[PDB]
Amino acid sequence: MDCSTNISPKQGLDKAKYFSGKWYVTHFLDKDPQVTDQYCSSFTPRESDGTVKEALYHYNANKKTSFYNIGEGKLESSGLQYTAKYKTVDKKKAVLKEADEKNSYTLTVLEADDSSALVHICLREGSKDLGDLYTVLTHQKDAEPSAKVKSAVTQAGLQLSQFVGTKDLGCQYDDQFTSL
Ligand code: HEM
Repeated sequence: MDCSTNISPKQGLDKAKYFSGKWYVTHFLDKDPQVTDQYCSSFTPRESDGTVKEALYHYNANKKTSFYNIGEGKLESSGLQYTAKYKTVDKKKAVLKEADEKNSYTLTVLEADDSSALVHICLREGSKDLGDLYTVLTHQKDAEPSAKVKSAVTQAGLQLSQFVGTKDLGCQYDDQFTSL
């Protein structure tokens, strides 16, 4: 199960609303049913003159482990979308593994406002895709996305009822790592 070839970013999205503060994934939808583990994630994306760099955190709620990354790539000209290479870092942002250039993720922003966002992520490791991942984001963990962001979910052809809500997973975050 590959990522969809029909994802496009929303036009006219204010990149300012997206490359702001820290995001928490409040809801996620992974199209690949072969997965078991559920995750929490938070990240802090930043942009300058078309270059994006972001600090990323995952907590595996099933295995109770965590990992940290730094992603970097270039904004597409076309709309609010980038393919990043990523390194693996520790919680102090020291590099553990430099980027494997055969791996990337492409993040497409589908909606963004002052409180909330919807993005699609296609993670690729070499040959293999992880499959489509949609994440509803908010700045305040365990907050509800805005009506605008909820509408984007439906307009992406999805149903919010099918997303996993992270606020009930027993997530452990590292809010030190995502601040600034
Ligand atoms: C709750 C939301 C998320 C879920 C469920 C999820 C799920 C996963 C899973 C299952 C993996 C393991 C990949 C493997 O085993 O090789 C992974 C790794 C990864 N994810 Fe996510 N993810 C989430 C959020 C995000 C976000 C928001 C981003 C990008 C901004 C992202 C980027 C990555 C990257 C770069 C890896 C590391 C791949 C590697 O180690 O080579 N993820 N994620």
